[PDB]
Amino acid sequence: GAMPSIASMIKGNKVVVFSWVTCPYCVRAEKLLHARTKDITVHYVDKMSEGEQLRGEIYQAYKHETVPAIFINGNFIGGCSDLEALDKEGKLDGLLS
Repeated sequence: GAMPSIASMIKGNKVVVFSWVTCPYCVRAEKLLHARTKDITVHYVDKMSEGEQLRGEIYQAYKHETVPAIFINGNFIGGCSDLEALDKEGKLDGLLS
């Protein structure tokens, strides 16, 4: 909307992730991301006083609030399940270039 937030962070690395330290799905992603590349950044929005704004940027655009939220060259990936669904098909290896 009119007030800039997380949408700028997605341009500063090839892979960008938003996790919670307490979540298991966070770890399912963080494990596989370090297995497939070295070009990943992650933010822990449970450790962040503005984390409800960073969640609001995802919910106002995509009506979802479950973690991790995952991004690759500005394209959207709904979770570790949505990431692995491209790993299982050989298509994530074509995205990560």
